[PDB]
Amino acid sequence: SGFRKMAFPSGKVEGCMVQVTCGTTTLNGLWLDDVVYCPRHVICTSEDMLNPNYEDLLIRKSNHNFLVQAGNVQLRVIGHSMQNCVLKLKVDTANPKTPKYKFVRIQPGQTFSVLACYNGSPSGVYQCAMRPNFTIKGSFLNGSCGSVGFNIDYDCVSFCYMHHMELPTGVHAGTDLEGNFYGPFVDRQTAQAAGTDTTITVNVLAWLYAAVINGDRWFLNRFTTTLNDFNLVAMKYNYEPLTQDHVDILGPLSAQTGIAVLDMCASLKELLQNGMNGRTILGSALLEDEFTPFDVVRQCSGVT
Amino acid sequence: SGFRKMAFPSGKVEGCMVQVTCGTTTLNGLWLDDVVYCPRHVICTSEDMLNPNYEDLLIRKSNHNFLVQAGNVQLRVIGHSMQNCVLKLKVDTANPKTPKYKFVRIQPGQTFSVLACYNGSPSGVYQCAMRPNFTIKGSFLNGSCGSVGFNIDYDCVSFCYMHHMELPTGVHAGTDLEGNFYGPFVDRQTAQAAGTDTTITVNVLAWLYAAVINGDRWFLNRFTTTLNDFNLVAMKYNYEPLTQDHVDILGPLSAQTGIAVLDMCASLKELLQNGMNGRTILGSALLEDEFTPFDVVRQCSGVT
Ligand SMILES: *[C@]1(O)C(=O)N(Cc2ncon2)c2ccc(Br)cc21
Ligand SMILES: *[C@]1(O)C(=O)N(Cc2ncon2)c2ccc(Br)cc21
Repeated sequence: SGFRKMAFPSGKVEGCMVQVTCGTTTLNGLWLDDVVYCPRHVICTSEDMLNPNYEDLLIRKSNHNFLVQAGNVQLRVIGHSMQNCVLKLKVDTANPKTPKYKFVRIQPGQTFSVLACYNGSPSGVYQCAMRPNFTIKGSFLNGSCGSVGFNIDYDCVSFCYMHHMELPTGVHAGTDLEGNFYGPFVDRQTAQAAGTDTTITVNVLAWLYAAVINGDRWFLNRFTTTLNDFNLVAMKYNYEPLTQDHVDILGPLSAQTGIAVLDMCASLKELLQNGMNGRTILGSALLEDEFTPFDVVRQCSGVT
Repeated sequence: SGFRKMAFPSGKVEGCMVQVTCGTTTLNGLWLDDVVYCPRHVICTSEDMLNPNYEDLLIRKSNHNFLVQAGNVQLRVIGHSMQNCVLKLKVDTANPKTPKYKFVRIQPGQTFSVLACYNGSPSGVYQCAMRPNFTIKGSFLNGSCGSVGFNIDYDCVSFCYMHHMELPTGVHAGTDLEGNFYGPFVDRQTAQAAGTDTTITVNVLAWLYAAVINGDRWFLNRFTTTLNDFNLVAMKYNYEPLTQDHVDILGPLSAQTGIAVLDMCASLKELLQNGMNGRTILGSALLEDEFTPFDVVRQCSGVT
């Protein structure tokens, strides 16, 4: 009973957070085995950020210029390399708390937990989604760069995001753990604008299924629709178009509730056209799109 | 930049979760030092829950009837006692991962993180508030009892809640770590109704301050009000009355934004009277009341 925006338990990731300092810049790092991963802009001053040439700035750096502190103890840096927008600092000690892990590059619409950190110390955990415009709406302050996003499958942590930037609109941008940015963003203090932040239709549908499972059923209408008809409305309301791949992943939710996917589409279509009329679904006055169909299944089934 | 419903990092609490089984009933336990705390109804069958006499049911139980498993290893129970609605199982091994901790009984309106668990294993973390009617709107399924709620001050975990019950309306009820229920609820499968779930006014104001700090300023009106005038409106809209104690705790937010507390009250008064008019504040189409003034300060200042 009940439905919450829930993050993964963060312990496995807390045990990987370190502080990385290069000169006067301090950021967060992720220590997995004998490597510390961190944003490459840890080498920049505020002035360098306006127009950095990272390869050039890296020529002036040796292993001993990167200070890595795990808890209150210093790790010895024995190698360093730049991979896309991340630096990989080889340390002489494997992290004893390294969980089983993978690096995954997620698709727009996918959710993940963020462990917001400052000075290598965790401050909080929250749930995000990779927006269709490849930004995330996080909660980050100065020194948050290097905080990571992740999903957990039983005992394996799949790291999918590292925080690198804040757009002038207050939305956030970053990379996967191979240092490749999501979307067209660059790690530079230059004004970068985001594209249309459309609604993640398959996630809204999943959340409407979660609402039906938890008793909120007022919005269920007497209609059905087709994928093409639904998508004309989705396009008009800046919703992502729904594909048969999205219908497929909603199959278990359709099976549990007995509500055909296209019937839920028609109910969503009416909600877009009529609005909520001052009503709420799962305590929300708007349609929530940061629960994937897997998140709803996980939460509604009690996966640990 | 950005503002999120954020939970505390849960690692310190994950290291305390154990599974407790008594006969055929399995629930979660909290292992701190050499004691495991769990709901006393771990001794009940489904039939016992309809009308339990816990002292009587406890006469038939010895130390060896409580099976406590930490990870995949069995702890030896060397004592047991009932304190209000919790059982305390003395084990022969102190939890090596016991964080610094306290047991605190929170007041209505206070928020905390819940680490939802099943079979002693964490499934997710989310942020809750103790409602003014002493229920919480959690996300709990079968076997979730024994999951705890907590706050963290630097390195000290203040445990404030243990999950014991689900009301027939799907809202939740439980105790502090001394086993005393919040509100009038009893650990019995009998229909129990909740009182009026009013809005936590001081939390809404704190969240309006967070909105102003993050750039959402459309709702700021040209009015002021008094505590008495504001409270007439608060009472009409099922909002908690605002006291000078609440104005006091909003002082730092008032100072950071230059918006007097009573001016924010007048802006809230107009929002109650006019509604949102299809607009959102911090991505919400309703007024959020599960951020305390301390949560807003913590999040907006980056406390770790
Ligand atoms: C990154 O180094 C960092 O910590 N921040 C601060 C921030 N505030 C909000 O989101 N991030 C940051 C901002 C901009 C850049 Br180009 C890098 C960083
Ligand atoms: C408690 O033992 C438990 O795990 N549950 C299940 C539950 N589902 C949703 O919230 N809790 C429970 C329900 C009712 C009682 Br009286 C005790 C428990």
